[PDB]
Amino acid sequence: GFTPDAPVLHEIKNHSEELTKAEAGVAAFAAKRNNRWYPKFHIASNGGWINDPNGLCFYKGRWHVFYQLHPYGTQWGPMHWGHVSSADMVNWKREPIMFAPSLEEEKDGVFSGSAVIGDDGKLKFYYTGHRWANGKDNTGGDWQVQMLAEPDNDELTSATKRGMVIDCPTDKVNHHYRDPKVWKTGDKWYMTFGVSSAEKRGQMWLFSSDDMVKWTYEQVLFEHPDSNVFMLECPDFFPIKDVEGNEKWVIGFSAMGAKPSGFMNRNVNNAGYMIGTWTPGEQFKPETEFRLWDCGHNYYAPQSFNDGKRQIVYGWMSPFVEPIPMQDDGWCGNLTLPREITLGADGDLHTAPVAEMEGLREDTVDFGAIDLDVSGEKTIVDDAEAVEIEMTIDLANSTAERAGLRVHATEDGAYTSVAYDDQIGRVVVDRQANAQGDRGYRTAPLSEAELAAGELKLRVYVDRGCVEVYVNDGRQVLSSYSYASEGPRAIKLVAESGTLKVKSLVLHHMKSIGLE
Repeated sequence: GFTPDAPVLHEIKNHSEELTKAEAGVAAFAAKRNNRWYPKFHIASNGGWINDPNGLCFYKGRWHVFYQLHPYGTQWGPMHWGHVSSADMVNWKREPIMFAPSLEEEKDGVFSGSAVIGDDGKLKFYYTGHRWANGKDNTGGDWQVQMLAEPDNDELTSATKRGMVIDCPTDKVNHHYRDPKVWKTGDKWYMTFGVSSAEKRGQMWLFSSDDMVKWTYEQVLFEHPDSNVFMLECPDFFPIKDVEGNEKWVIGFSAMGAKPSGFMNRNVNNAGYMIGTWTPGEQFKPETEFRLWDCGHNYYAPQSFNDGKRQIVYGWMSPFVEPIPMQDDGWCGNLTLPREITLGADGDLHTAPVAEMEGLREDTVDFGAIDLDVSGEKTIVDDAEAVEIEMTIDLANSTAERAGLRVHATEDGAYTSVAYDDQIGRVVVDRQANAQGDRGYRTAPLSEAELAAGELKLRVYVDRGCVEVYVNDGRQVLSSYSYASEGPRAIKLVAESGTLKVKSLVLHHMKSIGLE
């Protein structure tokens, strides 16, 4: 039917020729690139647009990060896989572009995919081949199958495509049929990817295999209960120990179509997870509500992987709202920092930065305890191009209705605010004073216990064109693009309508990761 016994290889172009063309476009963009907002310590392409993180792994002693790539423009376009690698997750290297469309089943795009280490210790790539249903533009809908590829060498500089391993029963689905993940449980290998059902319902399908090559359809692992959610992009599924040492399973997905409600689901599409249980042979049983991975303005398509001990997740900082000013600068988009997924006593995932991220610190500047005994502001540094701020707010002895940092504070009065908000009991990333971009604000919830702790920890990363705000050791995270203006970029401590007691504020200048 739609599960061939051997990979289906249909070569239509010369892959080395198609890769050469892609290297040209990216380099032509990198030569004219404007670095006003280009990240110092985030992964972006040297030229052109990127989105979903792909093929994440730790393999043969190196960290690997692939990503959806359009080598020929700063908007979304003919999809490729870019590639960067590192030995310590601090100093990164540029690699050859990994994938360009060269097979029939992928002629219109090499879509997102994953990497997993098989039983022989050798890596395998699983990715989606994209065709237009009416081979011209989006108007006809998508036509997507699942593909297999194997690396030519331990360094992952190139891979050999083996072809389609899972076809698409087009009459039984609503076009969308993409983004695989493969893993082993017990004696069986499994694959899931996102499907729009014939009734336009977002689903995660489940396949099984004995040999990772020939697959057999099992069932629908999960269907989103919201009829507005028509598709589940970049699905995730992994086991994790709760604080009792009992195994739970986390399901994650990038949901398309949910309507906003209050503070929730405000981005065009929203990524998140639920925690629950799974016994192979049954569906996933959720035990929590849907919770966002990241509460900020620009986060989507997260992919996680396992390094043997830790589950690590990257997100794409997705710009879904016009205007997108960085698209005038020869590039578009970067990833988050990698985050370690943990589950402890509060029943929820934390996603603090991986321990390796401390290697980004060039120095440490201790500003000590700061008190603002009256409403006002205090400048911490006159110019901060790429810094990390660790600060601890005394909630119990502060009266300020809103208190935190203003970063990217330029001489035109523009800034991004990162503050606790007592009228809503949340941490807020507010871009209303941004001189460019779509502005707005995003919020991260705080539990009743967190609000009653009398103390709030913020770990704020400031890069040239974005911010990442870790709340209470990663219990919540907000990542948003911050389009700073020209001139010095101050950072200020700001207390609004009351007092602010900061127990500790410490600054680290960030090293370059070597990709700019």
